[PDB]
Amino acid sequence: TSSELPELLRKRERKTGDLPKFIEETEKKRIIEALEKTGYVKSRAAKLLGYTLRQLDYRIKKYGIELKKF
Repeated sequence: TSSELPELLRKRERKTGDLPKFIEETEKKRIIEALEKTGYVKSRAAKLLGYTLRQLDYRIKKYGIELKKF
């Protein structure tokens, strides 16, 4: 390669493409967000997000999210 340019402009980003990390990140962030906004409440966080106690709970255990509630 005789040429030695950075090719910054020639470089084409690849926005298209779905990954699991994004899902687990957007999902966990949503659950934790709703909970914190609800005051660390699964019931509220669930009804707020749009999931049932079963779904929410499954996400909390899978994402190992924390919450202050007795």
